[PDB]
Amino acid sequence: MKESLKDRIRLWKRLYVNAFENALNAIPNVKGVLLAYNTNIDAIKYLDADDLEKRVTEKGKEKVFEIIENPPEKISSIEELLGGILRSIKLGKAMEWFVESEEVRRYLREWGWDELRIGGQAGIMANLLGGVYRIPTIVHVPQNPKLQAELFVDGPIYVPVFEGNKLKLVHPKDAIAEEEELIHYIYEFPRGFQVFDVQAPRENRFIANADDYNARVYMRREFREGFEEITRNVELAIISGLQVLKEYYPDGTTYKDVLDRVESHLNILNRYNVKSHFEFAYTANRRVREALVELLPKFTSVGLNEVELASIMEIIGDEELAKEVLEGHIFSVIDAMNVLMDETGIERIHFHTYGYYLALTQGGGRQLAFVPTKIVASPKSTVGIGDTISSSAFVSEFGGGGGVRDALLFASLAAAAKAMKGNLERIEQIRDALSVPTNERAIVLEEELEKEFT
Repeated sequence: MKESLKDRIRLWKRLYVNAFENALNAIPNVKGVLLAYNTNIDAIKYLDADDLEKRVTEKGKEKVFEIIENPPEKISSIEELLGGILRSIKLGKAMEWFVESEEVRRYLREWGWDELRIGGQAGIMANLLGGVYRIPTIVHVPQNPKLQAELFVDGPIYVPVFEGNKLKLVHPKDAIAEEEELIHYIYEFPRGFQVFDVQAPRENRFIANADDYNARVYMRREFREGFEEITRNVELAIISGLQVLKEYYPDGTTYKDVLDRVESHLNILNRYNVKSHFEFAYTANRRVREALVELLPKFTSVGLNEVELASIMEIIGDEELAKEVLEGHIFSVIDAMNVLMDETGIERIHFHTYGYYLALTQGGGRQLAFVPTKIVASPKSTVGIGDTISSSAFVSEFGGGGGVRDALLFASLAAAAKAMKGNLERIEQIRDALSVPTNERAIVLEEELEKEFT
């Protein structure tokens, strides 16, 4: 190893330790955070071969196998549910099909699950920001039956309820309503899982989505009528869930009907000087994707990864730039971030990928912050990591936590800790991530930025 790398390694150890201290001191000063819009139930089943074979045989094995070769890419029957699962196994391929049949939803609920956890970006960040970081959190829960409300951990997590004409903030378990279970059924299998003659070449999962409400970004009454009072209780907002929007729905409504309501919410946030952060998850519909870019001027900040930034370059950049961004080639990523800032005038863009983060901020002219991250070799869990990174940097920076780079370092530690441990319970546990080595390939990469950027 070059001695200059030994020196940089020692400098990054001290920056990481100080950034963790700064985050612990600044996070308690965050008055509150608003999380919207997507919360659901994730039901995990670890597939059993004998069970799955019996269920295929009950319904007609030949009908099921016809579906494997001729997939409907939607679920209207139990045979289509079973055929989709077996196709996911055969291809070792992540798949999600929507369940458009109430009879199949009854079959899914009866079949059950091994593990239940909160789903949706708003919901999982409620458990992290409120449960682990102890930031007072108000979360949008489109449908809050008992099965949904029990999945929130203990802590300062609140939902709004109307007491006649007055808005109260209560724990979700104290606001159970006569509402739909919004369940995403997740069928997991390992490499080598075999039913009949079908064998998985890698681990993967098939998702049966039984959730009509987050599919169209349903907003409950308390958020449509109490939004201004809710806004008075927070300092920050993180907005997610709009990636699902379609241009047209069968009832004749459009994506713009939803985005008009989001824009009204952003106008209220900005009137109260709430700092807002948009999670620009992959939006398959190109027209909605363009509309979301046109909405970014009303946000303080946006977060995205290499897939998400490449996707946006397909509509405001060029195909060659998207291809380079997808591989995380840093000088193309930087160009793409400046293209997005030029297009929108947004104050802040947080890019995260394997090995490093960037933050581009508009201040005394544009500043670029870079950190090498901490990679966990074999993570105990991979779910919610991107949202943890984006939300953790945003709340510690705008919470007063040592500046832009320090907030990125804290997000790197939170991501490593969640990966090491599977599930976080207390913010003190993130200290254990300091022992994860800093990515030395990314440490050395910063030398290329310094030569380029005097």
